[PDB]
Amino acid sequence: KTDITSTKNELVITYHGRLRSFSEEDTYKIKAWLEDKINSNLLIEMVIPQASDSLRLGYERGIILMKEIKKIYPDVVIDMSVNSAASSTTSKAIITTINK
Amino acid sequence: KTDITSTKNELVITYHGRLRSFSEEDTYKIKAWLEDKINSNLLIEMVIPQADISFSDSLRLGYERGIILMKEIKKIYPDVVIDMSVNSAASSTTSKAIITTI
Repeated sequence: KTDITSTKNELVITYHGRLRSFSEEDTYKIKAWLEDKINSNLLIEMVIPQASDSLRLGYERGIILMKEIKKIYPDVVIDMSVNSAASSTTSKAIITTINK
Repeated sequence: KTDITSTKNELVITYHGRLRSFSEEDTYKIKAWLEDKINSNLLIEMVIPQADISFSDSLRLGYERGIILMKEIKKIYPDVVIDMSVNSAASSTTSKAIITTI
């Protein structure tokens, strides 16, 4: 259900359902996207819908995602935020590269 | 040692330790800052420095502190609407809560 799509410099996770670990397929996608990213810092935006449960889910998904990225690049520089969207009804994570 | 500093426009809580809540005195400071805010919405940004190892714990601590802070604000100002945001950046040096109006 949760969907991962990416281009050269942007990876977008669109969450669906309950708090989940990443599937084996999602782990591969995130790993495949990071393979060429050794020299990139990462700007991560956790975006949740507008109105505590949703906020908590955004924190927990941010934790999972940090852990996932850190498995590949332990010394990765991350800046990560959590914010409500004006109106999306979607929870998502956007990763942008900043090349170093 | 949790510290509160403010101007008319902005109040910043700098947290010490792992305590989630405030002294009686810091509660009064917050209440005094809110007194001319009855005609305002509020924005809170929880700022969470990055722990090398135990970032899950630090991150959950900021979540919990924001629960308490919103609780304390609404004690004073029951109908206020709060926009909550979180930032955990590499450059973040202190655990703090920034409060602004609108």
